[PDB]
Amino acid sequence: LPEGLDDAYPMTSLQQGMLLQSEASGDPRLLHNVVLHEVHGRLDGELLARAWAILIGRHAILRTGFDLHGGQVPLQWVHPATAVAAEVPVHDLCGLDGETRRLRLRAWIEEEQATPFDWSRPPLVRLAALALDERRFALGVAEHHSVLDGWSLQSLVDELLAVYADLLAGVVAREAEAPAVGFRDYVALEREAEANAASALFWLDYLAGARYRPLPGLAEEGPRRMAAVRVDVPADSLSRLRALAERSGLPLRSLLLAAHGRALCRFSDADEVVTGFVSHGRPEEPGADRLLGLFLNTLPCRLSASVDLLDSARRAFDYERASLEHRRHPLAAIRRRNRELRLDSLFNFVDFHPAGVRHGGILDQVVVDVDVPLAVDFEVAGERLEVGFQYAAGRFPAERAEALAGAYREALLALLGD
Ligand code: NA
Ligand code: NA
Ligand code: NA
Ligand code: NA
Ligand code: NA
Ligand code: NA
Repeated sequence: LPEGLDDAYPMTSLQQGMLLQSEASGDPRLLHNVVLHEVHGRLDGELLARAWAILIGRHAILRTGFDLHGGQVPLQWVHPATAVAAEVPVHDLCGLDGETRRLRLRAWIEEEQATPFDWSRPPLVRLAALALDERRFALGVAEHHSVLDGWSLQSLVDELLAVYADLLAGVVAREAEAPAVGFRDYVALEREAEANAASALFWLDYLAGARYRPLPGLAEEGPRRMAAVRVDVPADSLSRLRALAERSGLPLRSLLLAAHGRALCRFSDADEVVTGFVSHGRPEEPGADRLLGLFLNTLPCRLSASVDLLDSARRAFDYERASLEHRRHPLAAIRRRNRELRLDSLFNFVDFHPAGVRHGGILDQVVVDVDVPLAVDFEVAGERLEVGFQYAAGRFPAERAEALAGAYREALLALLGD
């Protein structure tokens, strides 16, 4: 361990598994997120790199290198800000026609997706700025999933643009109140949970008797190719479902998780499916919502078929309540004691809720190469419920994916009752 570090502490089980999965693959594209954001505003490359330096100084994960094999346990090395370079390459797309610009944006994505990371050289997030016209640039943001979850990514982008807008307006960059906890505290919470016997036993008992029938239509083997599908969500679903939620005393997440289960049981013609429920284990401490890092753990979730979809919602709520205190027991540890466990699908509920510089939307992005066959996102975006999924097109025929999307639409309709 070199001198000078701010800190060092173990990698999490998800950090380790993802990096081991990347190392086993040889492909830089695996678990490699890449997104282009539209930014309204003058592009000043030096001010943008200054803004990034400010963020780098505020967040340990952006000064962190991973050391998988060097010591006896995989370690996170937190380097001092003085040792971490803040680079934002500027590219010039000004003056191009529309289709050329779109193609050049796509090319930046694909090139970055094919560019590997040096796990010992922070930051493990890369930025670029692509000038589009005098009032508009694209901000490229790219990281391995081992570094940031989606909530952290959103917080990162929002804080970069706030700091940048401060510098562009000539004021001092403002900072939020220091959180109580840091990422190191989450690490400790997970290691305790991994060692917690009642939590290990809870997950063993919960899966006793479960069966793992493959997703029907999903080939055992195939190449790695990713595709995405939007579900045709009924007209006013969010408003109608929030009202069902308040009246019935069931949260919205529970209603949607029951819908997920109904879709999957119908599509698979199965009495029960075992899906992965993506939960976050951020410490329950002030400011934990402002931390940057990877806080996700995927939990086994058993969803049984029922004609009474509201009773399925109640059971999904009871599942979340019973599993809550056990939610930081890592999936890999559950798998170590249950080798039969296999999750072909994931459920992800996403709920991340001015003049001058403003974020204008997403111009382009990758469908991230992952190994999980089917990942379903339920997203509260604005006043809209957005549902979609990504799947292994190399293993899952597109005709089945469109059938599955119909099942999700049918499930949402069954919730509303039209
Ligand atoms: Na997320
Ligand atoms: Na994002
Ligand atoms: Na559909
Ligand atoms: Na179906
Ligand atoms: Na893509
Ligand atoms: Na809606």
